[PDB]
Amino acid sequence: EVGVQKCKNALKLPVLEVLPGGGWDNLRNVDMGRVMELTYSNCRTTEDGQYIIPDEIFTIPQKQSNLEMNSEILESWANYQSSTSYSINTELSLFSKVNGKFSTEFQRMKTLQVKDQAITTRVQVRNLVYTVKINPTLELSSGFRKELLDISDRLENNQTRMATYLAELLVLNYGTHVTTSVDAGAALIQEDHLRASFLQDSQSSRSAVTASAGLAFQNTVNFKFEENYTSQNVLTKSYLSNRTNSRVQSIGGVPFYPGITLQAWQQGITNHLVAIDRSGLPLHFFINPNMLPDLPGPLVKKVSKTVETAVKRYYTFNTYPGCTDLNSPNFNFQANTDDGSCEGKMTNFSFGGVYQECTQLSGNRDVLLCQKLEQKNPLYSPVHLLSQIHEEGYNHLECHTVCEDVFQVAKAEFRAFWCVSGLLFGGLFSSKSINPMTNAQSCPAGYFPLRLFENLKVCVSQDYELGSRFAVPFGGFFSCTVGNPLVDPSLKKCPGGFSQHPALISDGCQVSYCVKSGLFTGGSLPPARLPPFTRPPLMSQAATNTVIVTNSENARSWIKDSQTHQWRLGEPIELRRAMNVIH
Amino acid sequence: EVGVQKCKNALKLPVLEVLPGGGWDNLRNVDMGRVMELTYSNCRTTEDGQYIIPDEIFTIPQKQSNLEMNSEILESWANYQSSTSYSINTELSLFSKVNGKFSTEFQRMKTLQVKDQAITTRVQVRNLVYTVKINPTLELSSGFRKELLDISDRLENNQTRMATYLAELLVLNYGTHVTTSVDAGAALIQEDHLRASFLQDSQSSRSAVTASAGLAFQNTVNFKFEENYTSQNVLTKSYLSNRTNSRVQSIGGVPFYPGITLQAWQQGITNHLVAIDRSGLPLHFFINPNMLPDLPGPLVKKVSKTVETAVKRYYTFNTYPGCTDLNSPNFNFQANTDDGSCEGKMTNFSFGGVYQECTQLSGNRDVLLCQKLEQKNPLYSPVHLLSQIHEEGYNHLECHTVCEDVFQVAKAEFRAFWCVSGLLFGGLFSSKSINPMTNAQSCPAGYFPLRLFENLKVCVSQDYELGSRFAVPFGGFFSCTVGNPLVDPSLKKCPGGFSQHPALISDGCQVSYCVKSGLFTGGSLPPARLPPFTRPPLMSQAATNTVIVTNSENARSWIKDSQTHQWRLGEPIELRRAMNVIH
Amino acid sequence: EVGVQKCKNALKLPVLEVLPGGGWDNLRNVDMGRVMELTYSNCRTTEDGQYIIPDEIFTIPQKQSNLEMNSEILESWANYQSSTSYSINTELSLFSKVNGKFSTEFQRMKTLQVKDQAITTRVQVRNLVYTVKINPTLELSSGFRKELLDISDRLENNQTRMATYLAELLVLNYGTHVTTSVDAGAALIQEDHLRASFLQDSQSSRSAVTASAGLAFQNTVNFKFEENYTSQNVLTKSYLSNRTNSRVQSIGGVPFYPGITLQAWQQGITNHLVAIDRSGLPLHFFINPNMLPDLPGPLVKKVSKTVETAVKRYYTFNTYPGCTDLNSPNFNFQANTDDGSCEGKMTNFSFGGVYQECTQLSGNRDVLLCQKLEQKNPLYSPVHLLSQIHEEGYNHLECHTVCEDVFQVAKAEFRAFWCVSGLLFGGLFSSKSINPMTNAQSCPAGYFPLRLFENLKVCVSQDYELGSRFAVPFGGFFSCTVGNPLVDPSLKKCPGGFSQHPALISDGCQVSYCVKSGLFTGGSLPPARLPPFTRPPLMSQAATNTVIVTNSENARSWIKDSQTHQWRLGEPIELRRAMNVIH
Ligand SMILES: *[C@@H]1O[C@H](CO)[C@@H](O[C@@H]2O[C@H](CO)[C@@H](O)[C@H](O)[C@H]2NC(C)=O)[C@H](O)[C@H]1NC(C)=O
Ligand SMILES: *[C@@H]1O[C@H](CO)[C@@H](O[C@@H]2O[C@H](CO)[C@@H](O)[C@H](O)[C@H]2NC(C)=O)[C@H](O)[C@H]1NC(C)=O
Ligand SMILES: *[C@@H]1O[C@H](CO)[C@@H](O[C@@H]2O[C@H](CO)[C@@H](O)[C@H](O)[C@H]2NC(C)=O)[C@H](O)[C@H]1NC(C)=O
Ligand SMILES: *[C@@H]1O[C@H](CO)[C@@H](O[C@@H]2O[C@H](CO)[C@@H](O)[C@H](O)[C@H]2NC(C)=O)[C@H](O)[C@H]1NC(C)=O
Ligand SMILES: *[C@@H]1O[C@H](CO)[C@@H](O[C@@H]2O[C@H](CO)[C@@H](O)[C@H](O)[C@H]2NC(C)=O)[C@H](O)[C@H]1NC(C)=O
Ligand SMILES: *[C@@H]1O[C@H](CO)[C@@H](O[C@@H]2O[C@H](CO)[C@@H](O)[C@H](O)[C@H]2NC(C)=O)[C@H](O)[C@H]1NC(C)=O
Repeated sequence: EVGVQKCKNALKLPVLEVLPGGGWDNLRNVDMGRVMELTYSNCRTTEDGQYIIPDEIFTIPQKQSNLEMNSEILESWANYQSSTSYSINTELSLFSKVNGKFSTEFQRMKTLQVKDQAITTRVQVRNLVYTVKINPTLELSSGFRKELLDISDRLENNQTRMATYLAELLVLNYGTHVTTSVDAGAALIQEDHLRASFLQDSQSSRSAVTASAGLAFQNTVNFKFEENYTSQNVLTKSYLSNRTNSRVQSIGGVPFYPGITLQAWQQGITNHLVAIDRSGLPLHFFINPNMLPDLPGPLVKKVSKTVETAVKRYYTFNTYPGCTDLNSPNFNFQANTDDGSCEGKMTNFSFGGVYQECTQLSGNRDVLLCQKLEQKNPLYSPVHLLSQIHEEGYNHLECHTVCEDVFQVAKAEFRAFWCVSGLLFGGLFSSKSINPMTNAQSCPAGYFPLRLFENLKVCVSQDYELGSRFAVPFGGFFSCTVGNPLVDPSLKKCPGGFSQHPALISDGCQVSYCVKSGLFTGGSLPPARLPPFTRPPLMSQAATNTVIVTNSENARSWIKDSQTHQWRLGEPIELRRAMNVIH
Repeated sequence: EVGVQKCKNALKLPVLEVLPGGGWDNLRNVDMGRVMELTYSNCRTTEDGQYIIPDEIFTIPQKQSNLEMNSEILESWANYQSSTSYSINTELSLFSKVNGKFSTEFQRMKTLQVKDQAITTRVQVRNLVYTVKINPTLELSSGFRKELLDISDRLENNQTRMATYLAELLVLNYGTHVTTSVDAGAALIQEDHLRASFLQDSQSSRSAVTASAGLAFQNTVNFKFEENYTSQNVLTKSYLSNRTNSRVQSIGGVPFYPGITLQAWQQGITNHLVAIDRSGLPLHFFINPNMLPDLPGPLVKKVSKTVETAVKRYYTFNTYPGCTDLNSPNFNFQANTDDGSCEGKMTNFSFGGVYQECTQLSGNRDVLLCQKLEQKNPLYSPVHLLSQIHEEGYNHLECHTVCEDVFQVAKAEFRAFWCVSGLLFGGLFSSKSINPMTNAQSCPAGYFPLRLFENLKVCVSQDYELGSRFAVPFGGFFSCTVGNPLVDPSLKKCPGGFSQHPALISDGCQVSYCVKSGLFTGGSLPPARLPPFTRPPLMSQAATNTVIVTNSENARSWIKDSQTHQWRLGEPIELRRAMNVIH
Repeated sequence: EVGVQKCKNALKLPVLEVLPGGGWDNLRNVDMGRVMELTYSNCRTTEDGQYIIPDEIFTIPQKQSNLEMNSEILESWANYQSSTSYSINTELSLFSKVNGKFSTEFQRMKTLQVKDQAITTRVQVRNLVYTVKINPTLELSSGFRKELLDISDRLENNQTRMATYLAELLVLNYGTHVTTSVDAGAALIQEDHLRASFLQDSQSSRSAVTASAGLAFQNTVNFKFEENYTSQNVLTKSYLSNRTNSRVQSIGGVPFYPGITLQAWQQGITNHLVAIDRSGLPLHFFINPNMLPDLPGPLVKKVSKTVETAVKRYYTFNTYPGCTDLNSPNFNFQANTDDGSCEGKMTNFSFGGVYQECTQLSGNRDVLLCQKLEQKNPLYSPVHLLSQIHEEGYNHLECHTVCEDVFQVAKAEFRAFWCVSGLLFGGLFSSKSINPMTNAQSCPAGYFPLRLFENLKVCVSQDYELGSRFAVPFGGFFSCTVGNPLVDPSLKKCPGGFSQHPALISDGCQVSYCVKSGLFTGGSLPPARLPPFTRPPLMSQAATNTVIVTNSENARSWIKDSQTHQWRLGEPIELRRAMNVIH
């Protein structure tokens, strides 16, 4: 009787199913959450008189219908068009070469080009109908507003590392962007994968290749699967023979089956409309004093700085520099960002060994952390590489039968070294990784592991006749703070010929290691690594109540009242009586 | 008149049958339980106006329809795609090489490749319709909330080994994950199994193999079973002759029969939608102070640590290291995880014998446990391998005719040894296993059993002329704490050439034994070993009442009131009056 | 107006006919009883809107449809797949090699392979629809709860041997398992039995055998019985000639007749759904203090130990060790469990004779049991083999015409011996068996019987010229406590070349005897031996009232009130006043 169903009973019209305002992940092109609030109170319609739209939504009739007769050749996977999220992946940002490179449509296309030495062609029937946009005066959703107040409460009780944790659960549930405009329509695409040596002789008749690819697309749709085709004349005999893959997907409308008139596909697009393009803005753009009137001024500029840090950390991880030229050697298959590390010679290095010590600062009673946090050399110059503090909580139970239990914490800082007539290297495996020497979390035969950063193992053998089959050279560790001195004989990268691999993200700082195997390189493409990148804190910090919030340079002060009402602006006679009881 | 039927009478629409929130087992890809609460109070619909969804559920219209013209070749069973649970099996975890390897679809495919020396190809018509997700603000179910309170009660009455037992009945009923997003659709798959020598000559024309496999798939669906096929031209005469198996399964929609137009299959998918992909999060992720507001803070971080231990124990069991290379010798067929134990030479070892002693600490009256817990040598250096305590309860009946009965317990610790001109080895069989020398729970001819770990038998014969037909060599025992010293002449694995086998899980610690038979290896694939891995306790521990719960480092205290009301936060004037009567 | 018919009048929908919660016998794959309570109060439906389900039941839509084009060859009957109860027969148990080996489908398949030297192939169209499961919070049925209280009453009046008898009537009525999940669907199977020498020459073209077997299956279903087949080309001329049997069974849906389109069979599966797979848990798993809140704690752990003993006794009986290799001699046809007793030489033994004595302890008046309980030698070293006490009740009638009758009992312990120039052996026959020398309960010509264990006869003749046609050698008696000393010249088995046979189960202990005939071996397969394995007791034990039940180690006590109300927990001030009047 309220909301949609009140409008839907009076009008008896469908609701438009393609709406802006939701969140958007831009590494994996998926949408998530609902940032903006959508209400159906005025019973608005599209001025066709055909759909029902919310109140803060205006549509623009496009009624456009493209129809292409030539496929387009896109040879490299580095410059990637998306066909559904092209306007939002190509924004001007620092990470424009990482957007969209963890999606379903991209990971298939990179696989089919590398494993077959192939080039791809697509041809398309696109058919845009509306453009749906949001008004500039707009209200946040009920569930998204409550999660911004919780980050503000943790920042005003001096609880960092809990506000940081709640900011990374905001990226996980709402993405990195907000879509401000969509495009309702229905596409129909065919992608083929031709052998790359079929293009190189037909450099003059490249226009004859793509003319037959768009010719075969309209035989596939118009003719039923039995061969009544009109394309097999001259070069639709090697086009069929140099191709390595073919698929046809429809995105809106009715489902596609071979042999359906393009007349009949285009008459089922009504009431089956999806978003075939979209654009938007980053997520921290919508955190400003205009959208949040209840909080003070400089407090929402501190929440918006926390969310901006969590989004940029999510792009800093899931970024793999390496070599990208396919015909060159040292080709890294997991790399999504070029480095210039191609055509670079190598030089062998000898590492003496790794060792690890612990400190055991506070928790001397009832918990002994400083036995597994220590690792000594099985057999140069060591480097420190990390200063990491490990905290653990335990439980007493004082009984008196009534009892009580108290929770302490136990700190133990550890230090992990490596030496710059030497131990061999057999790979690494962690609690989120495997060793690709064995395709399993095990060192090979003869090798023995030893812990280095409290979560991963270091496959090492001291021999020179039996473990020489799995021995791969080593290039050096570095971190987010200290680069290795092996490059520039500093910078944070591998030397030439080597490739880096992530290992052991530890509280907003990952360390890396350089190898030269060729076996760590290949395999399947890695998935995206989702936030939170930190385990939850133990609530060890005490809450410090803040009552008055001020800034010095325009003489504005916000006084929180009793009862936790709200933040009102401080009149200059009440803050005069509130600072004496404070100071 | 409430719930679904109120919405279903007014709207007269079906309910969407593919919903998130339920549990999920990730070794065997099955779903179980319902972790999240789903309510039908606002009578929401999918904005098509076609289905009825719960209140805390938002759908995303995809309306996508893939159609592939080439089969894909996947040669090895080690890297396994699932086609229905691929997004959730490939999560970043320690046990990513064990997920999905106890399911129906996997165990068939490993069988058909090993027993035939075959490779598999699949081709598919996939047709995704919606994406159904859960809101981040969400309530636990009524039945799952009550089983988390019962683990908290056992932890606050100092009843360990009962809270551990109730945590393993939570994994049995709700799985190891919670699905947070599903994909409603309907697939149609054909899998074939070609002979592996048919690929190796057609290395150049591998693209001609897969083009005919996708050609035969569309003759099978479009043509009725009588041969009107258009594929038998050149190489659809050995493709039919090198194949070893073939099946066609449909997953959603109407049932498949040979000869049905793809037009007609795709028009029955409405109202018959199933989950063709899903993703989720682990089960202990959803146990936090946000979801459980009634319990104290550090108490739900102790329940969530108990459930995390029970899940990781379920992956530690059902893990079989061994050799995996098929053409190599020493191939272990039961192994699902590689070891590097391939291409390793063997060395014979002589074991003197096993013997077992008992202690009989407490139950000296009315129960004699220390006669069957003892086993002496029928005929080096012994090792201890285990220190296990065996508890049994009995019953007095004091009569006075009125009577009364009291229940005691009887402890008897046992020790089981083995010696590092020697007894022969004929296999083992237990209360959950058989001896594969006989395919039965019996020692062979000439062999006599003797107990070793209070539940299994050790087939042994002292002769050298008659029991030499069933004698297999022996490689050594080890446990979850002590590895054998026979490897590295320590580590917890077999020496080279040998294979390990589980025997006698005893209270969260299994022991293993290394053999070299070739007969223990083969057979059928083992099923998953389900929790609980411990028999129920005898309630021997006394309940210790806890009233006040505190942590030291933010000065928060929770005071349980009378009547067992609930846990309220302790004001600093009531805990001042509650600690004096306590201490 | 209540229950099903209230929901069935409002909704006008059928009820789903495949439900969990019932019992299950696992030797004979049949279902029996109803352990869990099923109520129809909320009028729930399957979210199709198609069936009506109970309240504590959730279904999972599968909508899957397999279709196989190759038969599968299963050569041996030892590893047996069931096609309807495969998930529940393959549980991890001690008796996994006995599950399902007394069913209708197994006993036919073992018969057709032994009597014809044949191998079996099956091909199948499987079509799974739903998966129906039970919630973890669940209530026992009304009739099953009342039979668990009756076992508890006999255990608390010190009436053993009546609680043991009532526990074996619980296995008879409710089976050994409870099904927790079923699979609604409809299969369609063809089984053939080919001659075993037809496989051995087609080792390379085994893939051509199974391709024609799945080809003949789809000619049988699609074509009417007149020969319009498309299979008779090359090897569908000896496949028809090497086969020894053929049947086609349907399990759900409409009945099968030759010539029906697979289109038409798959459209009758709606409203005709049966269980095509199931899984479950043992019966004593569901006897715990959670399911039975009224009884005390350690009392339901004593009922659950009694039922576990009665189930394991039912698997200990119906287990026949013997030789299993078919081409080897000494092949035992009744044996369902291997022994290693194949390829073993024999040695003749001479037994002097059997004799039997009685004691007549108590019933000296009015009943003379010690004349038929005695048997003396008709003509070494004797062994005792059994100490069994025989009790009989009689009736006085004291008259005074008014009268009264009193019932006593008469005990008479008997002892049965056999001697380790000798009596010949002609077989045995009992009150539940026959002599297979005559296929009747009679000794052969010249032989005379003599009683040994108060119920069976021992066919014996002292001659050496006339009873030499029916004389078979003898291998020795043993029991559940004492093995024979003839093996290991101890163990409880036959010597080599001999086979054991059951005789005279007497109060939870059977004795066995070893022969070497070849005529006792063959015949028909024995049926399952159902509980109770003990005649009912004579109520000779006096009832001892128990009022207070306690355990020592958590200081909990349960005080039964007056009137036989119930068992309430004892407060520490009432048991203080209840133990003084007790002790
Ligand atoms: C507010 O929080 C910050 C962040 O932890 C505190 O700063 C640290 O406090 C510890 C405790 O003495 C010091 O050892 C560190 O050196 C401090 N670090 C920095 C960068 O200042 C701060 O003390 C807290 N303030 C209050 C009043 O609790
Ligand atoms: C892949 O493409 C090449 C073209 O670069 C094909 O090679 C030509 O095939 C035609 C077919 O008759 C010949 O007449 C030409 O002589 C070939 N060479 C050149 C340089 O044009 C090749 O055949 C294609 N692959 C397949 C499998 O057909
Ligand atoms: C709480 O439970 C723990 C777990 O059993 C008890 O700890 C053990 O108690 C026994 C009894 O004296 C000792 O023999 C063990 O050495 C203890 N083990 C450990 C690791 O502490 C503990 O005593 C219980 N506390 C109370 C008050 O009952
Ligand atoms: C399995 O595949 C092999 C190909 O590796 C087939 O062998 C070829 O069969 C064709 C059939 O006429 C012959 O012309 C070739 O000479 C064979 N050899 C090669 C190297 O191509 C084999 O026939 C297939 N199996 C069956 C049963 O047909
Ligand atoms: C409770 O029942 C048991 C089981 O029969 C009784 O135990 C036997 O009692 C007879 C009668 O004196 C003795 O001859 C046996 O030696 C007893 N056997 C055992 C194993 O104890 C027991 O006496 C009964 N108790 C009462 C109070 O009636
Ligand atoms: C049972 O199978 C055997 C195959 O092992 C058949 O023997 C063959 O029959 C064909 C029929 O013409 C002959 O051409 C072959 O020479 C036979 N022998 C071999 C070794 O292949 C046998 O005929 C089958 N039984 C029946 C009754 O047909």
